[PDB]
Amino acid sequence: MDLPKAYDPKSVEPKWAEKWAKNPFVANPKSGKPPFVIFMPPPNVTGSLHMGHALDNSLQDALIRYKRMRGFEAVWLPGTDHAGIATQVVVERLLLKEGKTRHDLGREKFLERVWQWKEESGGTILKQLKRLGASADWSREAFTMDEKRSRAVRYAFSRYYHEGLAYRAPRLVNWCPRCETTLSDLEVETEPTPGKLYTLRYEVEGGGFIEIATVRPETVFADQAIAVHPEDERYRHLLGKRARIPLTEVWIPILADPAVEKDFGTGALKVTPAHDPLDYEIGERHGLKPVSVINLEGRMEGERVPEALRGLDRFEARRKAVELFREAGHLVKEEDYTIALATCSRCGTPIEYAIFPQWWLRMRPLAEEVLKGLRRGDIAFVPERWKKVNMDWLENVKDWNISRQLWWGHQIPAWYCEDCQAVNVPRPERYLEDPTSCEACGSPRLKRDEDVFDTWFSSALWPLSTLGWPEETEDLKAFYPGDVLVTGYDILFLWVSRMEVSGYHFMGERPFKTVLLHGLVLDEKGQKMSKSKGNVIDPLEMVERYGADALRFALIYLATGGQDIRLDLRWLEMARNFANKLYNAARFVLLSREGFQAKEDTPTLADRFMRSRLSRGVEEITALYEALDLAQAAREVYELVWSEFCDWYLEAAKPALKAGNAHTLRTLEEVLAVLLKLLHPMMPFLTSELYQALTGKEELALEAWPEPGGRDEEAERAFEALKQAVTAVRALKAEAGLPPAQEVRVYLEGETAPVEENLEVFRFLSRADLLPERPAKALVKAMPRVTARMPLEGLLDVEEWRRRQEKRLKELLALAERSQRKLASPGFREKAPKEVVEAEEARLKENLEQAERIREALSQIG
RNA sequence: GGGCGGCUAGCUCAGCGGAAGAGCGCUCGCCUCACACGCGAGAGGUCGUAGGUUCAAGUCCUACGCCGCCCACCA
Ligand SMILES: CC(C)[C@H](N)C(=O)NS(=O)(=O)NC[C@H]1O[C@@H](n2cnc3c(N)ncnc32)[C@H](O)[C@@H]1O
Repeated sequence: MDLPKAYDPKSVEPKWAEKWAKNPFVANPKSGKPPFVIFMPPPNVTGSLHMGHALDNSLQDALIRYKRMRGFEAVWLPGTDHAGIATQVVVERLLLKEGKTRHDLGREKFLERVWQWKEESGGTILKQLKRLGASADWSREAFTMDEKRSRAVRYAFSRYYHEGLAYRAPRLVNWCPRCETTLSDLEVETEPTPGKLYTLRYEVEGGGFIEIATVRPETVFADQAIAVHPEDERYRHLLGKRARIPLTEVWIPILADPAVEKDFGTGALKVTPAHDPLDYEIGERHGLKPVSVINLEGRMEGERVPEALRGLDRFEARRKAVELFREAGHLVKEEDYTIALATCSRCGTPIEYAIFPQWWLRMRPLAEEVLKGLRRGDIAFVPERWKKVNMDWLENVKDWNISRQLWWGHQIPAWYCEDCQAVNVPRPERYLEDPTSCEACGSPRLKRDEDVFDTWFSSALWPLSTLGWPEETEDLKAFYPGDVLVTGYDILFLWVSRMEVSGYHFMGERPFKTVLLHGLVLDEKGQKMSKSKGNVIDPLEMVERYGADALRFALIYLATGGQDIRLDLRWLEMARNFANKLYNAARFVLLSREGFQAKEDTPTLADRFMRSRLSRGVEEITALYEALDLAQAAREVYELVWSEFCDWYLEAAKPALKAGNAHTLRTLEEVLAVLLKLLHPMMPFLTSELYQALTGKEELALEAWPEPGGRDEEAERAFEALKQAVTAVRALKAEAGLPPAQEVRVYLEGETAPVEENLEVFRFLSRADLLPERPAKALVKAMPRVTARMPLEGLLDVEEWRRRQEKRLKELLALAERSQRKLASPGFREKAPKEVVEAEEARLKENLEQAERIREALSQIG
């Protein structure tokens, strides 16, 4: 230890960070010690980490460390996620911001550049976590696209397919013509945008009219019906007729359908299954054959599409499309409108739609496999309000498109016969085998799906792929049901649920026993922190400015009840300042036991007090950790250390130390140990440095959690008496306008036994000598247990003392009033505890007694 | 259209059935021999509104008001 005046994290953290980095806390399946498991949610290989991740891992670490030194086999599986779609976009940008882009350089040369990036980003992420003191079993670091994990998916898919659950068809898919790939619902964002709602109208067979309101005019040529609510009899004479479509000679039918909202536009809508999910739905509800007018490049093409209108852009197609309507006479009324325009969550461009042969996953069945558990009580949720939010999600699931036309992810394991057009999917038993002949036509010619999987598809395979489940390892046997899943609600759907499936379906058991959902950190502005918003702060920018133990402490302190966390640097100071206080407290004890000269070993009230107040602390804090309420523990230990140890105990001990008392110097050292223990999970660095200098131990992390010792009833009540006498006096001086160090005489009445037995402490703390005889005239301070009288010697600020006391009375009678009203209240007398009632009575007893002392003094004073 | 979270001291946030709290800021004193990233003494809240339950309500029930999320096929 190098005990300077102020604590410099930079002289401590880095050396320990490295010591822990180079020598991980490796897990042992045969440790024959109760395990505790946590799967770290793998950070996306896109850039660095931000304060969010920090909150996330900081919480995890604190649990790992606690559990570890609590007696378990702390297993925290680290790892990074390839991000798929994400990383893709990221590397593309780096490229273009150079000159060339994706297509510009093959599917190889590019797939290369992405890995180089996977290294930078994946590497940086690891440092960051190491520097934040992550005691993660880096021996088992995993990576979504490493051999051991790529096997987890490939097998997972195989079992799915050959099980039926994973199929291939042409359901409708949300497609982004930017990235050229299908997305999933959860992957697209519908952000309200100003547009135009056009009402077109056209010829009915025999009769003459039908009117429709569509945001996209171009999608008319691909119509297959006009839908009208079932009960909207305003169309009763149009129901079942026809409709030449504008510019066409195509005659669409007029059908009913519950999905038509009569009150929107005209009571009827156009139906275009090949270009929209609502129409596709209604479409395939009256069996309407799909038909497209625009291709994946987002351009015009099709049978219906009219000459000269086929070709150019999807939008530059509706402009000229409208003019050909009104000027042709079918465009009735156009008008502004705020449309719920769907865009690609990761590139912005508005998604299109298309029927494509893709890989889907019968979610309906799986989802229930999970609900079975939740329903039973298998999984626990911390905020707990998320149980429902989860279940209700699974309640209404929709077959998930697993395919992706991206160049990143896992090349799916499916082979297509260039002859009988059949799919060849390796079986479980030989999942690793690449078919060489079609099991349909027996042909040798085969072609493998060039698609890729959804990053979210592999990620749902984590509580398994980190334990080598592609196979059947010992890790997976020793610790599969994870103990607590830490993550922020932002991915409770695309991860937590997805994983609950893999777990209940591939293992028939909860992937984890408790799901811990913490809020999200967000810029001061109140909005979420994320690479996308461009509102991110590197955790290392903060660590270098306040220190890792600080950053860790802020973040935990603030993570209360799964609530979000608004960025407020003030909280980072809060933390730093506290580290420093903890530090100083330690410096004092270290510098104290310096050249100490033992001269007695006498138990001191102050000692017996802090020991007791400590058990109280250990008990409380443990239970808090036991309830996964770290944020609370954080402020409960702040309390202990600062307000009970530094503010009162250390001070109360200085005289005894000058007096060369060993029992005290001892107690200080012992109490400081336990405290360093308690604080460790949150502030690991400083807490270790200190503990080593204090006891020689080089790995506090491995020490055992403290157990509450005794608890001294009287002692605690005795020392409170003291605290009061001391504060009374220093409150008097304050009011009198007397300087702090000013020598002073005082007289005490009441529970004074404590002050008498521990004179020197009283003196040292109040800076006052005790008067044997009560002074006639004097300034008075009335405290609950004790009362203080200060002689009128010197120049005192009576106006102040007056005001202050004229104000305590204004309050003591007020308190007496409330109590009276209670005690004499209907029902309160007996309908309340035989305790809260007799005590609320002992409040009245003394609120008066004090009000009296003050009243008398207050008036007595000339 | 549904759900949810928030609304407590100037600011940022805890508390969530029995006498209103923290950090910072502010006022007054202090370089008191661990700490000025500090010490001591104070000021500052009818706990978003309207009801209701209960001996007892920021703390529970009920509508509502704003701020923000998530989910949904109003073309
Ligand atoms: C499979 C998933 C783990 C995926 N690779 C992924 O979620 N990758 S990530 O970079 O977004 N990291 C997400 C994890 O970090 C948390 N997180 C991300 N942003 C924040 C934030 N602003 N506040 C609090 N927590 C946040 C998520 O809870 C998740 O654990």
